[PDB]
Amino acid sequence: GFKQDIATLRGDLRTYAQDIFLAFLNKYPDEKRNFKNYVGKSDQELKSMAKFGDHTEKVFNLMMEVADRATDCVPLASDASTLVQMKQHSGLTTGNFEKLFVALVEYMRASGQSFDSQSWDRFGKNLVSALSSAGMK
Ligand code: HEM
Repeated sequence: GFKQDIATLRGDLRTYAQDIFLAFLNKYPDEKRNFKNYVGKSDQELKSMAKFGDHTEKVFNLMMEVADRATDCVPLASDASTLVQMKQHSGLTTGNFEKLFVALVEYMRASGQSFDSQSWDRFGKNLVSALSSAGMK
């Protein structure tokens, strides 16, 4: 289920983080507009770029923590407040996070593996709701 999925993802976090974040950027190419540097780069090149490797790992490191602290796929309000109040996320709306999670769920559906994709779908909507409540536009 959801908790085992966090363990599966953490077991190979660099590869899963890169694969899911590339799935997000390829599904929603307009999202690169938050990432000027990423324009005109294939996947294997993005994987070569420091701000990409670095961002992508910190994203999934912190998302796995938020997932781990959740009860029944409902994140802590504190984890939502902390994401909203990150200076780097100033330009972001809940729409950015929704799309990440849509891409994550699609990725899990398409994998060979017994991910609990419905739990991730709920986790994504519950995180979007929490972010709104904590003040994200
Ligand atoms: C659960 C989802 C996410 C988490 C946990 C997260 C976490 C973080 C963290 C920890 C940083 C700072 C990392 C560092 O300084 O090394 C950061 C920066 C940033 N995040 Fe996010 N992020 C998330 C989703 C997003 C999304 C969906 C976008 C855009 C669609 C985004 C755009 C950025 C940008 C532009 C920066 C700073 C510049 C850069 O990416 O290099 N983040 N994020």
